[PDB]
Amino acid sequence: SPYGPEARAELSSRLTTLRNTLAPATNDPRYLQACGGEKLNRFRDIQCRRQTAVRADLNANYIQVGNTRTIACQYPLQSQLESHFRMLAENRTPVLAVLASSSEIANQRFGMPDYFRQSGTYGSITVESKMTQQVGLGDGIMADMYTLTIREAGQKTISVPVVHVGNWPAQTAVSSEVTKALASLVDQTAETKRNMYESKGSSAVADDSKLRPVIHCRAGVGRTAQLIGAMCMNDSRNSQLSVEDMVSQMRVQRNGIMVQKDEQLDVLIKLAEGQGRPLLNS
Ligand SMILES: */C=C\S(=O)(=O)Oc1ccccc1
Repeated sequence: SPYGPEARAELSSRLTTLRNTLAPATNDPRYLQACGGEKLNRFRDIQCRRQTAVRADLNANYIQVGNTRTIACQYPLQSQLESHFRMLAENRTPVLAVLASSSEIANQRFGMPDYFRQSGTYGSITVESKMTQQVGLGDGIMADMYTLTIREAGQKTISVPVVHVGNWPAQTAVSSEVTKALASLVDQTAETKRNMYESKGSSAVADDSKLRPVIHCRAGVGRTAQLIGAMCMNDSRNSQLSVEDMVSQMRVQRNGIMVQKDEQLDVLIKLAEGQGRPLLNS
């Protein structure tokens, strides 16, 4: 059985060993380190792959599942904000998927600045949050969208489409139905903006590491990984890409925690099933 419990068990199995072998060790060469002082990882057990690191001072990586390339990162710390904004800008960010909950954000204890819903200045950078549309995704899950405008002297103004999912509690998985609706919208959005830079004759088209959708929850590995996997199978070029690959790739590109929970794997496993996509690798 392709999706038989034995099958699923072998997957989780391989995936477990991988999560284990990828666990960051003190001063792990495979991961980006905190520069003499300032905390770099929101969670000091959920680190960033140095190989793929986007910025020397951000827990964020360049991930490529098959032909699908994006950027997964943690929720920026107060300090990271400026460099965060800098990245999204340079990346010519086509879409910014934020899967962390409004509950998590409002929670000052959590150190998650409402960096994208409100307008503010973070140094030489001034941000304008423009709330655009709201779209239900099912099960009562909502997609709140804003247009982030990053302005900076000498730098090019760059508005970034933002897709926020408020009611997606952390450490959980949403209806494969929902999970699916979202991927589409996230892709939809990224498509519209991307096409705009293409039309404007932009140059971030030639550069591969650019025009990358950015996704992140809090630690950028659970809810985030789910979306990515979702967005992956949603790319009509990843034919034959296994679930095994999706998870084993994201984890080598960011950290072994990718696809944190099980109910998260399950969804991907379910989305993959309906597509007749292989779970394990032969
Ligand atoms: C992006 C990860 S998450 O979905 O926010 O889940 C968490 C993982 C570790 C610690 C807190 C939250």
